[PDB]
Amino acid sequence: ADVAGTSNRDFRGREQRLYNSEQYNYNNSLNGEVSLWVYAYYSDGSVLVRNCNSQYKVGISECFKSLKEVRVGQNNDPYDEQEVNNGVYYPNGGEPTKFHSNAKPRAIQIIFSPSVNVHTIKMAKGNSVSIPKDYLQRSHPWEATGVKYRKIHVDGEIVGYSHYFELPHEYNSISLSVSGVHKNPSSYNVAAPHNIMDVFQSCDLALKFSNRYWCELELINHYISAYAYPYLDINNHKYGVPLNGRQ
Amino acid sequence: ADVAGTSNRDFRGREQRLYNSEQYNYNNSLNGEVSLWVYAYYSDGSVLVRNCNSQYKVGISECFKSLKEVRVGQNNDPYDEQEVNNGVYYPNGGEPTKFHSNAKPRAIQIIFSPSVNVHTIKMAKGNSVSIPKDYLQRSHPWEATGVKYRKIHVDGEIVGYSHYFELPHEYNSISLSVSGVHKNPSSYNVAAPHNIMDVFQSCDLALKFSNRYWCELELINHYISAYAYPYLDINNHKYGVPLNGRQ
Amino acid sequence: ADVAGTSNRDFRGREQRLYNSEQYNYNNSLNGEVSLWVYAYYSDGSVLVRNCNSQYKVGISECFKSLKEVRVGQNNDPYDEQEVNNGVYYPNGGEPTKFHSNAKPRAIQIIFSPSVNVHTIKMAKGNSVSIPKDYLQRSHPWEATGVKYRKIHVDGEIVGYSHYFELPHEYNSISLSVSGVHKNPSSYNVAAPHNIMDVFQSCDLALKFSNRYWCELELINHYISAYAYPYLDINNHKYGVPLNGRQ
Ligand SMILES: Nc1nc2c(ncn2[C@@H]2O[C@H](COP(=O)(O)OP(=O)(O)OP(=O)(O)O)[C@@H](O)[C@H]2O)c(=O)[nH]1
Ligand SMILES: Nc1nc2c(ncn2[C@@H]2O[C@H](COP(=O)(O)OP(=O)(O)OP(=O)(O)O)[C@@H](O)[C@H]2O)c(=O)[nH]1
Ligand SMILES: Nc1nc2c(ncn2[C@@H]2O[C@H](COP(=O)(O)OP(=O)(O)OP(=O)(O)O)[C@@H](O)[C@H]2O)c(=O)[nH]1
Ligand SMILES: Nc1ncnc2c1ncn2[C@@H]1O[C@H](COP(=O)(O)OP(=O)(O)OP(=O)(O)O)[C@@H](O)[C@H]1O
Ligand SMILES: Nc1ncnc2c1ncn2[C@@H]1O[C@H](COP(=O)(O)OP(=O)(O)OP(=O)(O)O)[C@@H](O)[C@H]1O
Ligand SMILES: Nc1ncnc2c1ncn2[C@@H]1O[C@H](COP(=O)(O)OP(=O)(O)OP(=O)(O)O)[C@@H](O)[C@H]1O
Ligand SMILES: [Cl-]
Ligand SMILES: [Cl-]
Ligand SMILES: [Cl-]
Ligand SMILES: [Mg+2]
Ligand SMILES: [Mg+2]
Ligand SMILES: [Mg+2]
Repeated sequence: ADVAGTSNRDFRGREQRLYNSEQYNYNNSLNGEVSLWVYAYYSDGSVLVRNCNSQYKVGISECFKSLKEVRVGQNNDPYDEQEVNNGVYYPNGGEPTKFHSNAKPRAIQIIFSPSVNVHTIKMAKGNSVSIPKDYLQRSHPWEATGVKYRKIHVDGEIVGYSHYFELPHEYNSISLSVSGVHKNPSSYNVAAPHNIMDVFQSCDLALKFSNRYWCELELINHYISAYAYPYLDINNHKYGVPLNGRQ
Repeated sequence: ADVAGTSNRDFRGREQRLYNSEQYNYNNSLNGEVSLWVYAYYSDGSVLVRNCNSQYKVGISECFKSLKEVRVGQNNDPYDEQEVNNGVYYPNGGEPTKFHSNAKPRAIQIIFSPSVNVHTIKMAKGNSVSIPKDYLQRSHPWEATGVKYRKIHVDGEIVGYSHYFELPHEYNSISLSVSGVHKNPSSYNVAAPHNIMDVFQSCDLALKFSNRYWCELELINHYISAYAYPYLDINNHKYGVPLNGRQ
Repeated sequence: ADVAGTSNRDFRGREQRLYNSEQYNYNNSLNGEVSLWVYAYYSDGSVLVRNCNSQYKVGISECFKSLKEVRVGQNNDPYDEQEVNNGVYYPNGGEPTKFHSNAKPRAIQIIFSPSVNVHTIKMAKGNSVSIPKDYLQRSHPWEATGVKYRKIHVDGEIVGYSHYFELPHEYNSISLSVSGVHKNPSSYNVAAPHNIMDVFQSCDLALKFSNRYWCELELINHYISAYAYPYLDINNHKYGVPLNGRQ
């Protein structure tokens, strides 16, 4: 046989490139996943991830309470933190023993898989009682924020999209929902009657994951890298596996 | 300039009326929210609110367990109350230390924002094992109860709609789901293919809120009134902010 | 009057047969329920049931954590079991005091009501971090497994459909979502614009139930049999109430 890496008959090499190209492009097909991660960063260095993976479209909806840090199997002062909630839903509305709950997220990162169409991304960053803009009567139920999403580039390939905002001020008390639609460069509407009920089933079939990792390093090692997820750390370092046309 | 409140050139006055009219009418546009509140009233005077705010349509789905009172950070006798559940799912099916759990709701109030079309309201008030009418084989999955919803009037304006039923008997052990569709006087179907996928995204983007307030007074002060929500208290007093054509 | 059970004028008998036939056939109408049960079997003999009942379509979505056994009001070693989760999300990723968590399900049974169309059944049996097939880039978000569903026959009538798989190996660490569509032998698309928004409302109105029964016998007695649900026990015994054309 020919010698490896010297001719057009390195079929092992051509198969390896095809395998990676097929995965990248299958992800972008109508049969592929679109994936959303919401990372909540806490002052103790830990990071809650909410992940959802689904066909056609994907979303995550959180309230002020559900984004707060919960240390499973450790002391979370649940009564005091319920009083924090009362005091955050309405000024001077509770009696916690603290000015600022360290369970409040300090930052949110939203990451989409590269199979999303950024023009469809919608976000409702609301107040602590789950109103998009102060009062329901004046509230558009979402903002289209795709123009703020940064590309996560690795080796010249877009491995994901990131929107990141900090919550450093005492009044950064939020509720959060995010939604994005899978790429569809075709004119075949996936939610038109020929396929509409499969989009309803995709709502049933969406797989959700949640975990609080002890720090960004551990998140990077045992979640992002282990499962070929895109990521952007606090030092602006990009993570991901470039696939298209690549060995 | 002209003197305030004497002529047609009080632009400050005309702007104030426009601002309120715009909020009222924006809420009723296809871009606006439709909002649902389910209030569960407990014998100790406290009130659980489940709220959801979303575009196009909105809903809440609860089971018998999820409506029971949970005092966050206090003793809830979780083992005994699990035995209550077993004894409520099937007669003589458990061994709690009590005949009637005081965590069982005594009443439900359903309130919709004025942007709902009452003809679309649907409710599945089921039994304790989440069957609409005793057995699945005979169950229509909802009842259309819009004709029972009372208008919450303030200053002549409908600020919301209310359906209220008490659960005073020992056999009032329910599961509950409610759904309502936003007003659409146009013939443009918001869930037809031109816009269907935005309705799927509205399912992702719906913002949810839940809290147990210690009494109706506190609910009225720090939730209803603070955020311009409609309400109807036990004394048939109406709460809300009239907006259309108003300063 | 005629004597009972001797002539065509036993209207009591004809009414009884009609009543049962009407229930069976109403369940199969577009107005009827389609119901899904996911049973998680634990090594201590207890069984978690997740049930959802809804019109048009129905689904359940679980992750690795949410399928684990939780003994309400008893000791569940929450910190140790969080370390199990970390160690199951990534090999050698945690420090629990145990090799195998007895909270891990040993088997899953999926049961649909007889009103499902098995050709629409979809399942995403994913890994412990909620990926269908190891990596998102290669993942079809579901498998169509209807050909594996066994009919639950009683007295010659299909009272339900069952898919059962064991999780006996240490690497059987799963996430699970299931979806099925109600029968529609007509060509009237229930999710076409004439009725699409009612399918969105059915997403709001779906009633959910969850309980952990102490053993299969108790499940059979106080859940399956009490509410005329189909079931298949470990000894291949079928449970259900045949209805069509029957007294
Ligand atoms: N493209 C390129 N890569 C370089 C160069 N010098 C060092 N490298 C490294 O080599 C890597 C790319 O090697 P290859 O993937 O085999 O080259 P390629 O440009 O992708 O060409 P093909 O894959 O054969 O189509 C890059 O990631 C660089 O880190 C250079 O001059 N050009
Ligand atoms: N309409 C009306 N309001 C009265 C009358 N007497 C006292 N009021 C009070 O005045 C309030 C209404 O005042 P306005 O809003 O300025 O009057 P309006 O009828 O709404 O007329 P415009 O707002 O200027 O279109 C009501 O809420 C009443 O409580 C009365 O005779 N007619
Ligand atoms: N069909 C049938 N059932 C039998 C026979 N022998 C005993 N059985 C029992 O009788 C039951 C059926 O009785 P029926 O329901 O009154 O008879 P059927 O065949 O359903 O006829 P109809 O209901 O009158 O239309 C079955 O469940 C059997 O357990 C037999 O020879 N034929
Ligand atoms: N030294 C080099 N000279 C020429 N081309 C390179 C070199 N290094 C990488 N490339 C090519 O440039 C393209 C982008 O690679 P590059 O490493 O710049 O992406 P990147 O990971 O986004 O870089 P960075 O993260 O440093 O901004 C790839 O196709 C790669 O093959
Ligand atoms: N004394 C009054 N004389 C004439 N019109 C009034 C008077 N008070 C209010 N109105 C007008 O009547 C309309 C309805 O006001 P009203 O206060 O009756 O509503 P409401 O809050 O539902 O009343 P209630 O709660 O007492 O039944 C409004 O347009 C208001 O301007
Ligand atoms: N001994 C019998 N002779 C003739 N027909 C019977 C007899 N027993 C039942 N049948 C009829 O056969 C049909 C199927 O009944 P059968 O009891 O076999 O269903 P099944 O419950 O699935 O049986 P099994 O669970 O034992 O496999 C029914 O219509 C019933 O009336
Ligand atoms: Cl495709
Ligand atoms: Cl509009
Ligand atoms: Cl029908
Ligand atoms: Mg290359
Ligand atoms: Mg006025
Ligand atoms: Mg018979």
